[PDB]
Amino acid sequence: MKQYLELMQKVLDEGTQKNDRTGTGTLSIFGHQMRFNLQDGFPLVTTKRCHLRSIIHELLWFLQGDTNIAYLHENNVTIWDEWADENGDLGPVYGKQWRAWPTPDGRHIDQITTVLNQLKNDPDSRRIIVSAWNVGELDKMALAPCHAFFQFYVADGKLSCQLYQRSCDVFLGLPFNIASYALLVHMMAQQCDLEVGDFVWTGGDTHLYSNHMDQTHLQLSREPRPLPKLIIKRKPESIFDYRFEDFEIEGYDPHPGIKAPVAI
Amino acid sequence: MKQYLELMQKVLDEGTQKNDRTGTGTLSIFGHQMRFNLQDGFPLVTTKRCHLRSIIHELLWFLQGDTNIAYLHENNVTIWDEWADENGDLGPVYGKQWRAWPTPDGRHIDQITTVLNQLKNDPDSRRIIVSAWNVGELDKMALAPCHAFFQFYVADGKLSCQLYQRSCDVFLGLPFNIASYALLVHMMAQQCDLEVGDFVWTGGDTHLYSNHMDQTHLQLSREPRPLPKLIIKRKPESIFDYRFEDFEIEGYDPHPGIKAPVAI
Ligand SMILES: O=C(Oc1ccc2c3c(cccc13)C(=O)O2)c1ccc([N+](=O)[O-])cc1
Ligand SMILES: O=C(Oc1ccc2c3c(cccc13)C(=O)O2)c1ccc([N+](=O)[O-])cc1
Ligand SMILES: O=c1ccn([C@H]2C[C@H](O)[C@@H](COP(=O)(O)O)O2)c(=O)[nH]1
Ligand SMILES: O=c1ccn([C@H]2C[C@H](O)[C@@H](COP(=O)(O)O)O2)c(=O)[nH]1
Repeated sequence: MKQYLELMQKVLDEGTQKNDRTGTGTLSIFGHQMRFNLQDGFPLVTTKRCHLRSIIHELLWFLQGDTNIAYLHENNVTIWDEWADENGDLGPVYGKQWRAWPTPDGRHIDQITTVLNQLKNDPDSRRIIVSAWNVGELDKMALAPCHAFFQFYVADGKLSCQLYQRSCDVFLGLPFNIASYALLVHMMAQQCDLEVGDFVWTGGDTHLYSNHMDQTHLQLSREPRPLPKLIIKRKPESIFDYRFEDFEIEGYDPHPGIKAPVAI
Repeated sequence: MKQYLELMQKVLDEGTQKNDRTGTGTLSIFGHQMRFNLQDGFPLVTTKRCHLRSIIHELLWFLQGDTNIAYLHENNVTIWDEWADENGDLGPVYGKQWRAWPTPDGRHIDQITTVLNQLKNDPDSRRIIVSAWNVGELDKMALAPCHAFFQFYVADGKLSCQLYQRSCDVFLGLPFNIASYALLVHMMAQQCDLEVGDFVWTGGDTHLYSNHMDQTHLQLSREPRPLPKLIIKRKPESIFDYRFEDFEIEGYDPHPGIKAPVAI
């Protein structure tokens, strides 16, 4: 997509040389922002083939509050396998915070229901927010949340959402993350009888791994194709009752997939 | 400042009509981002006079973990008076989360010390973060945190910081908030022996109250003056030992102050 390639070119042109915790080199900038008007089309990158399969399953899994990889195994989704312990536990990651943020006084807070209520009953609110950044639980997570925090906003019948992403692998992670939140905006909007507005992506440490330079140059040689259209085949009774088969993408004509490796 | 007037013009040109919780009308956009290279000068707005007095006292108060207005009363700082109860308690707002975020297991987490340690011992980290968004404690706060969340970043000897601000009154609040975090970057950087990089400001609901239109038009008629320079007169032993008198601003030549009213 224009915005995504622009970010990619920006990091090449402006990135400073920066290592990760493994010591793998990156080119890195700090602070970036992109906007996707969801009425223009579903923002799934076209300059390489991306599959929605794992994105949908992972979102549904988040929404269930499940932190065990079992449901992903049931569907042969393996993207969380590298972080899971021997019983398949990830500690209190995304799903547990979204659906059951624990408080000092023994409660478990369902931030998804909170936000849905707020969107229906108080759409002007400036605090419609879900955070996964539970400071006291970071140590137990297999991973500190990358998409840390998000806010919704309603104006003129349209639902928007902004994500803060503390750390972004622009090549491997970003296309996935964008489509993931865009999906959630479409499900949220449907459940509240709103149309879709903007997904605004904000990044902290926004980087390209040095071993992704050939792929980056290749993708930058390609022209964005028209955006696909998301189809929701069915309207469920709640945000928690979406099924995998509810979602279709039409008009997805991507250039070919490109593989990118990780160091260990 | 260029960036600040640009935002102001943007909200006039692009804001949609939007009420707050009191029902006061605003023009509002969602999602914006500005960058202040702190090496260019301290980003205190010049197109109206702003005083640093209350900004410094409030930051020092935040850094102490104090949530009672008593220390601000000692210095006749009254900006939190409208929210304080009869004993002057604000509930568990900023200071308590920064310095003593409470966990389900009975701990109190000092996020400022955490972040200082990380900046000194692991500056490549992509999770150097302070959050005030403690979901379980929102109900007890006199106010939900406006500056919800912030991340630091080090590259090339330079400390940067990004703030996520869920809600922004561009006319009254924004100049204050910018100078506040810019100050904290200068104190942080000093304590870690780094130079200063960028302050990146990111906003959610970014708005102008309709009863600020005359002031807005007036300020937009003015030309930014050169940025002032922050002087730190002394180097304290820690981030917690700054005193009010440690700070001076040089070369501050602002156009005249402009008053803006609030509805009740
Ligand atoms: O390797 C990663 O671990 C994850 C960290 C955080 C994550 C994921 C998710 C799905 C799959 C992996 C990860 C996810 O939904 O949130 C990773 C995480 C984040 C990104 N990113 O683009 O920021 C890229 C890679
Ligand atoms: O009236 C406000 O209450 C506060 C909300 C959140 C706040 C403050 C602070 C100082 C003084 C007031 C407030 C502050 O440091 O954080 C307010 C808050 C935030 C803004 N803003 O620009 O977002 C403008 C006004
Ligand atoms: O009586 C109230 C008090 C608070 N809020 C919510 C929505 C407001 O947006 C937020 C208070 O902070 P602001 O975002 O409005 O600045 O809390 C209400 O809806 N009603
Ligand atoms: O062995 C480790 C594991 C984690 N981290 C910190 C810094 C990393 O930036 C972050 C892991 O997430 P990333 O931001 O690196 O994606 O946690 C380390 O410093 N060392």
